[PDB]
Amino acid sequence: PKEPEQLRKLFIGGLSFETTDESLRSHFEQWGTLTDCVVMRDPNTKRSRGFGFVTYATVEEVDAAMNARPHKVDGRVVEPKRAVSREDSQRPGAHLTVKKIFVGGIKEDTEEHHLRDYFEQYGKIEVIEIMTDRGSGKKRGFAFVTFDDHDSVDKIVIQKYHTVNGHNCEVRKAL
Ligand SMILES: Cc1cccc(N2CCN[C@H](C)C2)n1
Repeated sequence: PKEPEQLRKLFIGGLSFETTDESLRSHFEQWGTLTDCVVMRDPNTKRSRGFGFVTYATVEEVDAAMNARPHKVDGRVVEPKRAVSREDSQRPGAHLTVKKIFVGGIKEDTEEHHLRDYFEQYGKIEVIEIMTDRGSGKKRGFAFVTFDDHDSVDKIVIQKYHTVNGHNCEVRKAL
């Protein structure tokens, strides 16, 4: 059972106009088997649009490619991004590239270390903010986690489930 193809794709932005299907593939095959690899071009001029896509055979290969950033492809540092659902987008077909998540449903007994221990395996955490009531100081049952990079957030929001401190949590991109 293969993971859905959408979860195995990387958009590669910022390409050199000299990058080709072949040179993009040669580069990105270092991190996995590529089932597809295309440079987007103008339909009339064939001039590169400056972005392309690669599709790996597995999600672990996507992760390996993302963990090997920064990627300098044909002399230019490119911008890889994995796909997320429309619910974590501001408009169809656009990526909301952010470093912060909202975590809801954690109630009053969840502490900073619960969030750190769980989320640190998705990326490097810079800020954990457990939200408390402005008047009483009581925990409100939600938090924000800020990472050093957007791929952590992208991996997080595409999971169907997050269980933190025994709670089934709602997690979404923030700001
Ligand atoms: C497959 C994938 C992953 C991440 C972003 C992304 N896109 C945003 C930039 N514009 C292209 C056409 C779509 N596509």
